[PDB]
Amino acid sequence: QSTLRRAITAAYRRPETECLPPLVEAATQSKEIRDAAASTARKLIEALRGKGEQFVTGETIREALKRSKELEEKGFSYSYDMLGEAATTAADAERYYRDYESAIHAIGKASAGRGIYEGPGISIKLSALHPRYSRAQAARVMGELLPRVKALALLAKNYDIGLNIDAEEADRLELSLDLLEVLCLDGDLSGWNGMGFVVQAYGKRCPFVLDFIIDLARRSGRRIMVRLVKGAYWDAEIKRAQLDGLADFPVFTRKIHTDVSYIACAAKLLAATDVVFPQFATHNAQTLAAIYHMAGKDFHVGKYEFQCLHGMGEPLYEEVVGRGKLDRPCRIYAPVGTHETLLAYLVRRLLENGANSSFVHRINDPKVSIDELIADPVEVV
Amino acid sequence: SRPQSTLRRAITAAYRRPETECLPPLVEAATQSKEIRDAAASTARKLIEALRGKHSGSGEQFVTGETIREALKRSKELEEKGFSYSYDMLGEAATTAADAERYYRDYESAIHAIGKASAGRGIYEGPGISIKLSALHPRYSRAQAARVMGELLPRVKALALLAKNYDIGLNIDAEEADRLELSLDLLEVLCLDGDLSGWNGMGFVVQAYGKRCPFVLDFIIDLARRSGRRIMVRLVKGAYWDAEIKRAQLDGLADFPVFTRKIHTDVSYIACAAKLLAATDVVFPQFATHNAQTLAAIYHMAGKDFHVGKYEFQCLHGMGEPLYEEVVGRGKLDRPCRIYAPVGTHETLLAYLVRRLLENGANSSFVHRINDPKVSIDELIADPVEVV
Ligand SMILES: Cc1cc2nc3c(=O)[nH]c(=O)nc-3n(C[C@H](O)[C@H](O)[C@H](O)COP(=O)(O)OP(=O)(O)OC[C@H]3O[C@@H](n4cnc5c(N)ncnc54)[C@H](O)[C@@H]3O)c2cc1C
Ligand SMILES: Cc1cc2nc3c(=O)[nH]c(=O)nc-3n(C[C@H](O)[C@H](O)[C@H](O)COP(=O)(O)OP(=O)(O)OC[C@H]3O[C@@H](n4cnc5c(N)ncnc54)[C@H](O)[C@@H]3O)c2cc1C
Ligand SMILES: O=C(O)Cc1ccco1
Ligand SMILES: O=C(O)Cc1ccco1
Repeated sequence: QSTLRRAITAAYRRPETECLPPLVEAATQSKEIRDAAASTARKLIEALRGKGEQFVTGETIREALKRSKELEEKGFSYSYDMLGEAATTAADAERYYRDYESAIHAIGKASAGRGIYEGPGISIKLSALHPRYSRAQAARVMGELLPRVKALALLAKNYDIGLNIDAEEADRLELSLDLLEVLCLDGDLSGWNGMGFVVQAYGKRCPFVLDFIIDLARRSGRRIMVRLVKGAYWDAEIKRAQLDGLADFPVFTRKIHTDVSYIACAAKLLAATDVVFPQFATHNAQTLAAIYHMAGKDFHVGKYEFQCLHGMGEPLYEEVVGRGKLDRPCRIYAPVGTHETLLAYLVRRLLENGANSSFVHRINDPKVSIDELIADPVEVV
Repeated sequence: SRPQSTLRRAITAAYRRPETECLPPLVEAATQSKEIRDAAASTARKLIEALRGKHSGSGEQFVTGETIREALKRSKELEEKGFSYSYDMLGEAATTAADAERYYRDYESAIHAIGKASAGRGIYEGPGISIKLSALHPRYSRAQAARVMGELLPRVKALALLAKNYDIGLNIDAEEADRLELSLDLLEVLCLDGDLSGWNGMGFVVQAYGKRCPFVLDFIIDLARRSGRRIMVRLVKGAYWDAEIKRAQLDGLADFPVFTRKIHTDVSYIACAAKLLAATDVVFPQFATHNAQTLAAIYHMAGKDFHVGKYEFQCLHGMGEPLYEEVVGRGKLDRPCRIYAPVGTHETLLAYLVRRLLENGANSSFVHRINDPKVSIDELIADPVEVV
């Protein structure tokens, strides 16, 4: 219970028309920045337009770790995800826990003291770790989940690697956020800045979650890693919201509004790089160019990074990483597992890649001009 | 008693009957002689070895055209080889009354176009259409059966009357388990409607992953006898398995309306195929599958006597043509195959494509196992009935 937590609850289903004015103002860039971003985005898109096995990095963490050397030398880093989610039995949640535990040991040993920015890390889904994650009361779920996540966080602290909590459906944002707060106030994890958390910009609550996390970082002394994404579950959220007869949804219903929300939330994160580590996860060259110029000329490893999904982001970020390009780092999200554990992730990649509104679809669409692809969302909204 | 009391009571009783209680009758009905099993194994081995190597050892490929005119032009090649077509104007789960009206006009336009292209070839050799009832009512899964039926029935009857006037097939696709009962009641009213007399093009899908499947087939076969219609029956395994599992979990069910072990669906399919093959005087079985072992089993179960119109196989565009190029035609198995042909753009491909990904990407699917290095040809041709 706090003023910052109340802003989150109040925004849950705020009407879309009332959410946007503060985002538009925050996402408005100076003419100089807009012109520079348009130039960079054009260069990236011209390069791209000259360019489920593809989505999985390896079957095992040993296999995926071996395959990461080539791109790590080019300026990429990795976040490994042992595939698995939505556990329905205690046995499944225990197996996912042991998968994550063994991955941390292997990743942490491979990190070899490179630390949380230059070395690899791990991503986890809370729904893999509790057999009734979405069907039981949030209070009891968090309490049974807490010792498992704390144990994993303690292992990540032992090796000094990143451990990110992925974001899933909207009705579990609050639970996962409460877990993040308990961990960041837990003295057994002091001195480790590897805890990471995803916030989804297609959510109406996003900037208020970001206010809460930035303040939590500042008062806890933890430099929380914050992965800003647009979001992967849009079709399911819409279908659930429609089934519930809800007049106002927890997510935006126009893609341009999510784009404006992302840029507005990026501005908020870039103003807080003292206390959080922003991670800008996107495959959209206009979004990337905007953030690249919003961040200014000062850069050091550990200030911020970009991120991308394995099999989707490499052609864009080959134009970004390295000293002959933009000299900014990118962390590749690397799924690890069998084809069967991959299926649910694959479905969301199909919804992402196949949507006519998606950047990665439009980049191949002969009816979509480069002019349209470099359009600034605020000037279009 | 209430009309068809016993048949209707059997369907309701099976709805959520324990899986272990459903299987013994299906296994016995699915049992075939050793001679037939050896012959089917040899046929299945031949089909798989031909599959690979005509295709080097191995989602626009699922759509036949953006418009029905474009799709009909593209059908000429495979029709010349002896395939037929069932066109589906992509669209489902209408959320508005206006959307339901748009889908109805798409189906209506398509029947005129398909009927002209058919040019009197009839329901077996000529093309037909498939429809989804969820496209035609704006709250199909949410509204009371009274309201849905009373509004849906005139629209489906109007479409059936058009299909009768051109003598083409009109198939009702099967969707989620909770709409089986409504769709079956609609089938009954249409088959008893005298305005549709003399046309045998009405078709209906039954999903063998459902516990009700054999009792639904008993009801349909009896309906064909008392109505005098030869009902076209498409036997499938089922496309919504992942969604059905999730829905039953959220409904708090102790027992699901579908099987949870994949080989149980295989046994159910073969047992239901045996029931259909014994009733070809009053139904037209349509065996929809991409599984070469299932195909071979039904090919040998059906015996040596065949004529076009007895039964057919079916496949999805973009999935089944390589298998059935080893089936259609005098030098192959000399059995016909109807290709299900989606028609539309990306504004309508979505829901169907997700179900294709779940089908193609599942470790348990034949189309995935045929490319899996861990699966021997021995396993691909194994009779599932022998495993249980
Ligand atoms: C490294 C990485 C990690 C990620 N982690 C997560 C995670 O933990 N949880 C999560 O949910 N997502 C996560 N995502 C995001 C998700 O997987 C997609 O990759 C991302 O949303 C695509 O955005 P884009 O900027 O690349 O592309 P764009 O094409 O610019 O944006 C597409 C996005 O717009 C949104 N959208 C589409 N249509 C509409 C509409 N009508 N109304 C409103 N919004 C709409 C959706 O969010 C969609 O994904 C992650 C992405 C990356 C790269
Ligand atoms: C022409 C045609 C029309 C079709 N029409 C419809 C329709 O109207 N409605 C519909 O629902 N389906 C329909 N289908 C079926 C669906 O689209 C799939 O193509 C079909 O189920 C795949 O079965 P298969 O015999 O080709 O493959 P197989 O690999 O032999 O069987 C796979 C099937 O097994 C089932 N299954 C998978 N895992 C399990 C499990 N753990 N427990 C139990 N069962 C399991 C599922 O039904 C899955 O699709 C149609 C198929 C075709 C070819
Ligand atoms: O799982 C998803 O589809 C979204 C996502 C990508 C990386 C982490 O989460
Ligand atoms: O729509 C689905 O996925 C199942 C299906 C295939 C053909 C008719 O229905």
